[PDB]
Formats: sequence, structure tokens, C-alpha cells
Amino acid sequence: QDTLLTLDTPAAVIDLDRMQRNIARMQQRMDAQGVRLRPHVKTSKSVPVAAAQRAAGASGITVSTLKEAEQFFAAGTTDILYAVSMAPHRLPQALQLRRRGCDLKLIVDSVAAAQAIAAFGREQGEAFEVWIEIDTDGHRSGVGADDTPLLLAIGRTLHDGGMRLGGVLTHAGSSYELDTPEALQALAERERAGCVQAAEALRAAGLPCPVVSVGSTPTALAASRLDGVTEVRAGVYVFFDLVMRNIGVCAAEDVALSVLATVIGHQADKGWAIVDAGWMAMSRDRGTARQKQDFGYGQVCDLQGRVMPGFVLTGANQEHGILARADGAAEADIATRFPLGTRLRILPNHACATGAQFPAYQALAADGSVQTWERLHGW
Amino acid sequence: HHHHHHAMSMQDTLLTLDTPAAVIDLDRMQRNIARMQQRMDAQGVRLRPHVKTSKSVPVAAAQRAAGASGITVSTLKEAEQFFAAGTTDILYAVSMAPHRLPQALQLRRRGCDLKLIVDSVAAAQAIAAFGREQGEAFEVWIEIDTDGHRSGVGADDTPLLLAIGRTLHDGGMRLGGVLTHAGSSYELDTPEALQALAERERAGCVQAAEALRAAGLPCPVVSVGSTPTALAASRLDGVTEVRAGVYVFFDLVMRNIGVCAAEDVALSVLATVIGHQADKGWAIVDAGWMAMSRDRGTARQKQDFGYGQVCDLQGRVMPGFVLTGANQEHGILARADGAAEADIATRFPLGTRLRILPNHACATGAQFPAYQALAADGSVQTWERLHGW
Ligand SMILES: Cc1ncc(COP(=O)(O)O)c(CN[C@@H](C(=O)O)[C@@H](C)O)c1O
Ligand SMILES: Cc1ncc(COP(=O)(O)O)c(CN[C@@H](C(=O)O)[C@@H](C)O)c1O
Ligand SMILES: [Mg+2]
Ligand SMILES: [Mg+2]
Ligand SMILES: [Mg+2]
Repeated sequence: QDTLLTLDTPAAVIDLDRMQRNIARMQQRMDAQGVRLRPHVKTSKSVPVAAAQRAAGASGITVSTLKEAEQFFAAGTTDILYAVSMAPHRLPQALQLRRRGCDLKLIVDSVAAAQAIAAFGREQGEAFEVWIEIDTDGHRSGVGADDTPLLLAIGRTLHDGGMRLGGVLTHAGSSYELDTPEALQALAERERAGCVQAAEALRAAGLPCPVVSVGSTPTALAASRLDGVTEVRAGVYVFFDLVMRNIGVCAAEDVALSVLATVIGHQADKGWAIVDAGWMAMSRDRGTARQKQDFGYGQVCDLQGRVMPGFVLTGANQEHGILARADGAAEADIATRFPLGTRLRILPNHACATGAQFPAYQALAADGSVQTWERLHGW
Repeated sequence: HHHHHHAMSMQDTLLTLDTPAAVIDLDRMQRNIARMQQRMDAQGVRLRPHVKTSKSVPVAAAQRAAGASGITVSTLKEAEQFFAAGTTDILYAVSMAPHRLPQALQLRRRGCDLKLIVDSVAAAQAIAAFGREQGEAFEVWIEIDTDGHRSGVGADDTPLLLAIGRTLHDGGMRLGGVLTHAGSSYELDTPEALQALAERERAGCVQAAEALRAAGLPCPVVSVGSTPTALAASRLDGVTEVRAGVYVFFDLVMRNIGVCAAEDVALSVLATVIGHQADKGWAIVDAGWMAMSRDRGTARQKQDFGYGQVCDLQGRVMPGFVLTGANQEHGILARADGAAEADIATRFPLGTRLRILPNHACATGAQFPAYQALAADGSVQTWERLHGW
């Protein structure tokens, strides 16, 4: 019988009741907007996490690598969008997945990448499904939402080239820089409007564009309306994290992934407890540093998961985390409060970064038992 | 020659690997291994490399073949993997947690000469009571704080050293030594300050061992080291071994501390260009922070390299171009000086392969299930490494 007292530390624990509440909150919001949810599994890369998202009503998945496409397809999921601008050298891998039965969709934002796909498809007998990525907020990839000549030149390359022009997609990743409901709502409207504008421009040119796909977790939870959109992609919401708490779309109490750690020593004069969760456990992500409340390398909670405001990991080496007062003072008699061997749970800055440090999650049930749920590492 | 012809057909190079990949330039790696071992031989001290930078059996095998004595590990899973691969002299250099004692016992009962460390009377009492119960005289070293980096017993705290050392010795354990790590060396960037810190690290660790021996307690090993202080110490009188790990590859944090050049950096991430934002001067590559890690140790140093220094496919630095930003699977390649490069698409065409030098080799390596060990003939081989605990 494995439980939080028996596991070695550090371990990545998913509180299944918290995870199920986050899954239902997002699916209920997408149902209220009349759109499909295509979760981004790059947050967990774990078959049972994605199975719970499917069981609640999700439609297909988004993946960040073809390794995730291979994993999820070998587990029976066939409706897979690889939402990273396609590199031509990966075309043989993509072809072999489609010929095996995976309905794998690729994305592009240039004439040259569309040309490479379409020439390879014609040669190989494969009508690849490709969507066009639209830049709606200046974050990263994509055809500018008002760069119509580029949008139509790519769309005609794919459609006249014998490929299946399946849709447009955008990701308003600048939402991570926001922290008010008004700014998130307005960005969610800019994301929706730009993605719909590109679809209408394709359709107006006589090109197919059946899918309009938007999303980030903060804009998926903030959008007031989603007219014109067929699906939303969101991923970090399945666990949440402290970055999301500071953006304002969840509370710390909603964060379903924590790192179980043991106190292995102290520095009494500085008021430090040293734990065995360093940055190799937490990752080096320090997304909260650029936000209105800095949580260091994570927020401390007790073994029951009660948040302990005011204690955070103020520093981290590879295998040692430094727990101390966030107010800078040296806690008096820190060893008397957290004796050697005490177990604590640390909430992460960024769930996608912390999860990737572990070979598996420990999925925590209501009775206190855990089941190990493997996840993917690498490419 | 059936095996030959098939092996040739299957052989990878930097053109045929999928990206991103973590590439070890084996010539650079061997130059780093010989440099550290020669330095320690010249100092008359053993080198006990810290394998937590690579966690890879062939990398440790190269360090052992060059003359290393034992290893340091950061987790008991590293002690399990390297003992199964034939390494018997292993120091687990993280404050021992009582609940890990059954795994440390099982490793010693299989034949691993595993050493543990402590820095408190309670951890010493837990080891000694488990060892008496189980009939095992564990070997334990006392960790010393010589530069305020983390924690450890103060080198001048005779009453706490004696109490921890008597708890282990009177308890029937083998008090085997003292160790320190002057991790504050990562904040320095001059040879004068590094040499001084390495002397403070030596002096304080020997001071602790001299105090234990003055009370009649054994303390035969005195172990010091970080890569920067190993390379800078003038003298090592009284020290029996040095531990250093990131030197096997180096990285840009080390280049900035000034103990290596960018051309000594033996680990790089092979990446492909997958797109552009022409008006911002950006090339997008498939090495984001999941490949590089989120480490940004160069941001507070003399030269900020973002998420890494861009090199061409031949490994040569392309000055002025860095990964200025990174999302999980996408890295943003742009000018470090903040200008928008003109014709970025012509400077970096779609499908171009590049190599990115890491901020911190320990952090970048852990993002990969294996390295691709690049030989002089351009051939790679997959060298697995450990992930997790
Ligand atoms: C293309 C694409 N679609 C959906 C998501 C999921 O966003 P959430 O994690 O906010 O739900 C992402 C996430 N991208 C991360 C990243 O590191 O790439 C970031 C840009 O916001 C995505 O890229
Ligand atoms: C206990 C111990 N010994 C040796 C080293 C190796 O130092 P280099 O990597 O500089 O050769 C370390 C390294 N510790 C890292 C860390 O992330 O823990 C840091 C404090 O320098 C060490 O801890
Ligand atoms: Mg994320
Ligand atoms: Mg390191
Ligand atoms: Mg284990």
C-alpha cells in the first residue's frame, strides 16, 4: 500500500480530486461557449491524465513533439494535432504515423514549409492535413492576422498542391504577461477575432478552412464569447500552478501538482530548512519572479496539502532546496518547527516545467493511496 | 561483412539525427577530463568526479580511465546505476535522510563501498541507531560549511563537530572524513577572488578535520571542491581528494567565471530552424526550454547569453546571436544586442541546423534521455543517462 508517507522523495504528486475539478471547470466552460476542447497534453505527457480529459468530454489532443504523437497513438488516440511549425526533416516520421492510422495534423506559417509538405505528400501519395498558424498577439510563430497575401499564398500552396487545408490556429501566449480579468478578456477577444479573420479571408478566396482553433489556459478561462471558433486548446489548467494563480485564473488551493519533499537538514542562523527538492525536482522555472508575488522555487504546503503562506523555497541547488520565510527574516528555531525527516509538498511555478523533471507522477486517491502514472521524457 | 555493412547503413551523424539532441564533442570532453586530472595529479590529490553533471556510464568510464578515484553522486539512484556498472567507491554527497537508510544498507550489503554525509547530531544518531540494529558500521563524513553557500557544520564549530563525530564513533560507525563544497565560487569572475576562495575552502575543511583529530576522533579523508576552486587552488595541503563535476563538459556559466573558454564547452544542443519573424529579426528553432532547461545562470554575469550561445553546425560560435527567449518547444534566436537582424531568413534558412551552448551543463543534460557522443569522424553514438530518483 503506497502512500505519501512511504514514497521516496522527491516525488511529483497529482491530487486526483483537484485534477478532476480542474478538468470539469474547463470542459464546462468550453461547453458553455459551444466549442470543442482539444487539450494540450504537453503539460502531463501521461496517458491516464489525457484519458481523464477525454472522459470529461475532450475532442482529440494537441501535442508538442512527434514523440508525444507516437505515445498517444500507441495508446489508442488518433485525433492528434502537432502544434509546432513543421520541420521538413520530420516528414518521414509524420508520414509513417498517418500511414499507421493516426489522423495527425501538422501546422505551418510559411510558403517554404507548405511547399516542402505538399511536394513530399504528392510524391508519397499522402494528402497531409495542415493548418495555418496565425500570429494574433506578437508572442511567437505565425502569419500576421492582417497579412492576407502571405495567408493566401500558403493556403493556395497547400490546397492547389493536393494537401488538406484543414483550418487555422492561434495561441495568444502573451496572456502569461497579464494579471487582470479586463486585460485577459480583451486579449481573448483579439485572439478570437484574428483567428476568425484569417479563416474568413481563406473562405473569401474559395479555400477550405473548417477548423478555427484558439487558446491558452488564461484566454480559454477569460473569453466572454467565442463566435466563429470551433475548438480551444488549453493544457496547463489540468494541474494549474503559481504562474496561473498570479495571472488570476486560479487560486493556490486549485493547484493539483505538488512536489513531495523531505527536510534533510537546517541552517539555524539563517532560518533555513533544507529539503531534497532542488531545481532538479522543481525545474529552474522562475516564472513568478516577473509577477506580482514571487514564490521562489515554490510555495510550501504541509503533508496534507494545506498551503503555508509565508514559507517558500527561496533558493535551490540541483538536489537541495532552501525553505525559508518569504518575508526575509530568519525563522527562529526552524529545526523545532520542521524536524529532520518532515515531509512537505511544494507547489510549482510552472506545472509543465516541474512535471518534465519526473519519470512519473504519483496519482493520489481519496483514501491516501497512490498509483504511479508514467509520463514521457525526450524526443 | 554482414555486421559492418548493416552498422554503416544505420550510423547517425549531425545531419541525420532528429533535433533537438544533446551532443558531446568527445575531443573537447577528453581535453577537459585530462586537464582536471593533470591538475589534481600535480596537486598530489585524488580526483573524485561528481557524476551528477552527466549521469552517464561511458562519461564516468572516461573519467575513471584518466585516473579518477571513485565518484560522487547526488542521489541513491546514481549510486545504484554506477554500482551496477562496476563502480564500488561512491560518495552520496547530500545530507542523509533517515528514510533512505534501508536503500543505503542494501547497496553496502551488495558490495558497494557507499559513504554517506551528515551535518547534525540527529542525522548522526539516526544512522548509528540503524547501523547498530542492522549490524552495519556505515561510513559517514561530516559536511562543513566553509563559505556560507548552503549549510554544513561551521568549520570553527568545535562543539558541534565533536558532538556529531562522537555520536558516529561511539555509536560504532566509521567516521571517515570531512567534506566541503565552496559553491559561492559561482558568484566570482576573477582569478584573484577564485584563488582566495579555494584557499578558504581548503583551510576551513582542514581546520574541521584537525579539530576532530585533536579530540582523538578519526578523520582520514579531507574532501573539497567545486570546478572553479579545483582549477584555481594554489595549494592543497591537508586535502586528500577534490570533487568536481561540471568541468567534464563546461558551460557558459563557467566561461563567465573565467575557468574556461566557450571553445572548451563540450556539450551543445543540436537544433533546427523551423520558422522566422522577419520584421523582428527572429529565427525560431526547435530547441526551447524543454531542450535547454530554464537555467539562466548567465543573466547576472558579465555577459548574458539568454537561453544559449548560437554556433554553426561545425560547433563554431556565431558571435552576437543567442536564444533570446524560449517557450517549451520553440526557441527564439535573435541578436544579443537587441537589434533586428535584416534578412534573418537568409542568415538562418528554414531547415538550417545549429548548435546551442548551454548556460549550465548539469541542467541542460538532464533534459535528455541520452547524449549523442560525437567522434572525430562525424559519427555519433547514443550514450544513455539517468533521469529521476
Ligand atoms: C500552440 C499552443 N497551444 C496551446 C497551448 C496551451 O496553453 P496553456 O498551457 O496556457 O493551456 C500552448 C502553450 N504554449 C506555452 C509554451 O511553452 O509553448 C506558452 C507559449 O504559453 C501552445 O504553444
Ligand atoms: C557536494 C558537491 N560536491 C561537488 C560538486 C561539483 O561542483 P562543480 O559542478 O562546480 O564541479 C557539487 C556541485 N553543487 C552544485 C549544485 O547544484 O548542487 C552547486 C552548489 O555548485 C556539490 O554539491
Ligand atoms: Mg506551460
Ligand atoms: Mg552544476
Ligand atoms: Mg525509487
